Amino acid sequence: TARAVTTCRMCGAQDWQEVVDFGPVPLADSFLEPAASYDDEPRYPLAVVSCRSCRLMSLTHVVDPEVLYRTYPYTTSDSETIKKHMGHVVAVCVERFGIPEGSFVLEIGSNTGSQLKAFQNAGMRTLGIDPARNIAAVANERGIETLPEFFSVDTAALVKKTHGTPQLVLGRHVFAHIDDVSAVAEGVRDLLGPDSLFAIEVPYLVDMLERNEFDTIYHEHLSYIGVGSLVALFRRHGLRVVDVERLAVHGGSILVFVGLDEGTRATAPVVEELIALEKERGLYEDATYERFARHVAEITAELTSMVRSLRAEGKRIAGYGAPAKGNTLLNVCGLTADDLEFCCDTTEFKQGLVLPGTHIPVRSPEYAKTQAIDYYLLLAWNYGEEILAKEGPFLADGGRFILPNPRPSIVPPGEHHH
Ligand SMILES: Cc1cn([C@H]2C[C@H](O)[C@@H](COP(=O)(O)OP(=O)(O)O)O2)c(=O)[nH]c1=O
Ligand SMILES: [Zn+2]
Repeated sequence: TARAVTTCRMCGAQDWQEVVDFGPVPLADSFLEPAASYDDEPRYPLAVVSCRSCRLMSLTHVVDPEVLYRTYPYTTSDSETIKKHMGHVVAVCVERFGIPEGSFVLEIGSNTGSQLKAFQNAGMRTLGIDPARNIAAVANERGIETLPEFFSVDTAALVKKTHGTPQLVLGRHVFAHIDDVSAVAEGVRDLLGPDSLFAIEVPYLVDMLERNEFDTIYHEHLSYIGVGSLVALFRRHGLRVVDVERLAVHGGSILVFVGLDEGTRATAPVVEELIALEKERGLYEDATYERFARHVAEITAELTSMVRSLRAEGKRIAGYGAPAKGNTLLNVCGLTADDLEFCCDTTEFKQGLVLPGTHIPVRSPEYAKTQAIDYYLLLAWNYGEEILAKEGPFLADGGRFILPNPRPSIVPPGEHHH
């Protein structure tokens, strides 16, 4: 079972507004083998609360990290989207702060090591940290040195002793996936030199709220982060937020840069601008999160209505992709195998399995091309541009997509958008 949240991860306060509660829900990355019975399927409470002090949005509970990340499965290769995105992260980091060739770059949650490989091609020394022993060994086999550890003050000391001081410490997602964020911040304080940088990429709370991206809520994502809440945290551990760039990836993200409070790196104007923006858009006002909760109910309702309306007309519907967020969407909407006859997915592990809760079967794309599907529910909507670029034939035949946000809509639209 999962441990309930008491004090706030970032600022330490305990003043929680209730925003939305989806009740007990199965884990989004727990894909099941097909069976007659699913009675013993575990379910955990999924609900979010907003810290009135610093306005971090957090899940009400925390599912054991030994269950989640110690045996993660993860695709070798990746989207052309990701490959280019990884190369952009390198460019931003290296060029914006003039990191010389031969510099040392440490990555937390380094995974198979594709991101580190990009830094090596840019002429850098690297080292990975990832507690998934199965995946750490893969990266290690490929020639990308990776310590099978959790990041902490202790691991930071080990890195410094064996590999020296890093110019750049990188953490993607790992930041919104870790509960003890103080421990990470503390380990970073010890490890950074006077001019070193800590960079983290997470989904941006502003983007989430304005686009009603409620499906991005699942148990792996403990935190939903704005800049204000990070400043609040890093204040308490002798660190200063120095720069931020907004990114389109993952439905709207921010790449945040952090240095030592008394270090070389000057704070850019963008940091305070994004804090001024967060105030202006109502992140510190209860109304905004009641409005968000209302939008969820409206979208949930009309999206189920839309699906069942089409199925009543005899139109066949399926899912495109089987990402974690799809499993939130489908469970919250209460859709079954009677509603979506399958979900196509490129990941080989997932093919032949069944979705958590809904128990909708996952199939390969080559099977999907045999079927005469009328509508595809675009569960992997954050990869919309890549997917629509290659699905010309489907579109030409009269096929359509159902996009779930910012409001439910049908692609293609009835008229050309100028
Ligand atoms: C881009 C793309 C993704 N997918 C699927 C494969 C993965 O299971 C899933 C990717 O989502 P996932 O890796 O779960 O999270 P994120 O959306 O943050 O990457 O989408 C396809 O099936 N076809 C595609 O063309
Ligand atoms: Zn807080």
